[PDB]
Amino acid sequence: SKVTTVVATPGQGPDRPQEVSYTDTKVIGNGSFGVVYQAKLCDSGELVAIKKVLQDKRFKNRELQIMRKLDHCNIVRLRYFFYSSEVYLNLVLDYVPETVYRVARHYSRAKQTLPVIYVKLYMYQLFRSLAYIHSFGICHRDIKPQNLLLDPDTAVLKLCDFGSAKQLVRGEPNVSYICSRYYRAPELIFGATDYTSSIDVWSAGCVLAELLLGQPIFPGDSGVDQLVEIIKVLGTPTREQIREMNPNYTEFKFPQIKAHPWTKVFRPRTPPEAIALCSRLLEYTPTARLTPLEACAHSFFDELRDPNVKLPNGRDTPALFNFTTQELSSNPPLATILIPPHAR
Amino acid sequence: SKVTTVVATPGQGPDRPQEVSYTDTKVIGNGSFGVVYQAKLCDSGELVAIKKVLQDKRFKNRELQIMRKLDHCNIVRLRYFFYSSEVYLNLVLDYVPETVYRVARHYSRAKQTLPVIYVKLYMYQLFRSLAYIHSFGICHRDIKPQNLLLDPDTAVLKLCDFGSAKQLVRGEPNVSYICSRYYRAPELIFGATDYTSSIDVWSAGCVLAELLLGQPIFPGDSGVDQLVEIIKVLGTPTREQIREMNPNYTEFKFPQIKAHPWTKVFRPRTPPEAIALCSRLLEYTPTARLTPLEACAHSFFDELRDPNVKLPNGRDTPALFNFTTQELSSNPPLATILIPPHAR
Ligand SMILES: Cn1cc(C2=C(c3cccc(NC[C@H](O)CO)c3)C(=O)NC2=O)c2cc(F)ccc21
Ligand SMILES: Cn1cc(C2=C(c3cccc(NC[C@H](O)CO)c3)C(=O)NC2=O)c2cc(F)ccc21
Repeated sequence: SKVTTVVATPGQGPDRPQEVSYTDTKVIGNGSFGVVYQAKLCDSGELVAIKKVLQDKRFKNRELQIMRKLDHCNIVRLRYFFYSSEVYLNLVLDYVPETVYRVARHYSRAKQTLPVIYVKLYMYQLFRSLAYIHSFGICHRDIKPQNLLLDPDTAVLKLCDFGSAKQLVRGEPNVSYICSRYYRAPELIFGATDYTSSIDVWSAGCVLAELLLGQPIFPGDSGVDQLVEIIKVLGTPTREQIREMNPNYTEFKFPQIKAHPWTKVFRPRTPPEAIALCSRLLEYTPTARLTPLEACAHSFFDELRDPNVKLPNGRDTPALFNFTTQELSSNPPLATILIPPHAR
Repeated sequence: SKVTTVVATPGQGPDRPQEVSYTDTKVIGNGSFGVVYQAKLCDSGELVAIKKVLQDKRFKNRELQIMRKLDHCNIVRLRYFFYSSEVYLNLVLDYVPETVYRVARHYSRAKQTLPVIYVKLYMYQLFRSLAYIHSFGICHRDIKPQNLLLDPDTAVLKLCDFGSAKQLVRGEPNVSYICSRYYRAPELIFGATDYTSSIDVWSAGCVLAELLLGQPIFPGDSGVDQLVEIIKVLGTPTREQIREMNPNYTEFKFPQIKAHPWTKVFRPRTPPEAIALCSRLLEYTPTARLTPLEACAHSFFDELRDPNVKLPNGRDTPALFNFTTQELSSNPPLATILIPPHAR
């Protein structure tokens, strides 16, 4: 096995490069996110992911700029970055072996559903990572099961792939063509260019619904099919809601469809608190969607705040309450529900 | 087995309903297109598809309206329609057992590529179906391998699913959110609302490319990823090309990427005329795209006009030259290439 040694800049510290040696280098992925390698750090034995992309001549790397800012337990951390041979930017990242996508698929093909305790744990930790990035005004713009990494032993979840992520500035236009099939907020389907970070929340509501249902709640390979499914559940959007999504669309015909009672969407066993949470995430009107911090404080996650909760393997839960002031900034009073007595 | 008798209106003739008896009714599909049944006509023994959808109170059914107009050998024909019980519209359709989607998939996972004779036959016949519908000004808006039905013995291809099809009128706005992942013209990805029938042609170019490559040419679950793949091949769009796709998008950053020579996109054995055809289908500028009729007259399909061509199973080719005046209207002089000497 090759040992590769690079001079690399720590992700968030002061700009002081270090000689970093790594080995066991194999490709684990190859997509629009570029080539991703897994490797092992010679010093610590810790496994890392290395994401390598070609670095444009003219611009700054947006993903790097965003990742240098972030340090949170539910987001894959940028450990180091370095340049290599045309120039390549390499990001040395936390390695997390599983994904919500693969796990939901194991359960689905075994004709079982993910135990609700995992739904609570994973979704809670997704919402934390969202409260955190949204507090910088960063929108991920591609929340989907594949971007939710999991450790099966600790039940830690980390959000990954910040290749779409962008600081959203009010009044500054954003491309509508972000977000992946199944997970796109209706305003994106309509072509909104003035959407907010609440698209990440819609996407998370779709993930939650998917974990509860055992399949995507709004399937469709085209926006038209996706909208049909959304309307089957939410009912037809009002004139107001449509104009908000896209002002140029008020003229189009829209079948008058009645709302499907949210309880009937899901299986009979489904906790009513899970259903209530979905309904407050999957709202046509962006401002009517819960914030990630309010999602965390939702009663669906009450069980996680019980001092006696344990993982199915017997272990303690992962870190759920180490909220910072930055994390809490959107609504500091929520810290009362959020940080329970035993964790203070 | 149930024998069901309905009073149904013939698809395109005079409005004179007939008693139609069918049997062997089974569900073959269920999606946004509705429930689709296969069944057998008691009189003739012919297998049919029956597409059943809920009919809105307020409007006419647009699909019905379009299907009643069409009669073409490469389009699934509306034989009859009837109402049943709220009220359900039932379309009685040609039944065709296979799809380009399923066939490309058999070859793909056997690590073989579809023989080029089939690529010619299928693509030619797709383009005929498009020349035909476009001559009514009808745009299908969801050309994808799944909507290309095939008879494996006769190598006849029929376009199906007119659920998103629409007569496109200049100056009248159209929803952008049609077309399926992999097959969307960049103008749709950009949210164009003033696109033309030429999106169907982009989509067909993606199908051709897919059949030659063994996999989609522009994969991606988000428009972002799709555009990355499109740009990797076509080079970055010029300012003018962008402005045409969406006027509001001119200010956005766009990495300068060189065009990848079209010859290097495909495997080495790939016929040069197939590549030439692709590059004329997959153009940023909509009016730069070949018309379906011009696509049919392309040299890639020269082999189909050879008096000696046969199907691999020994049979004659299916009907390829019975062009009508309606079909030829976009460009009547093309009939000189299109209808070869032996076929006149
Ligand atoms: C399991 N796994 C973790 C990956 C990790 C990423 C990573 C980096 C960039 C993109 C993606 N995308 C999601 C990936 O495809 C998993 O579904 C993941 C990271 O930052 N840390 C990891 O452990 C990863 C990447 C892949 F390309 C393929 C599988 C991966
Ligand atoms: C093989 N096949 C032909 C189908 C036929 C359709 C039909 C009608 C409506 C939608 C679609 N969609 C494509 C289908 O899903 C096959 O990929 C196909 C038609 O008009 N004639 C047919 O023989 C069909 C429908 C299904 F739902 C599933 C499989 C089908």
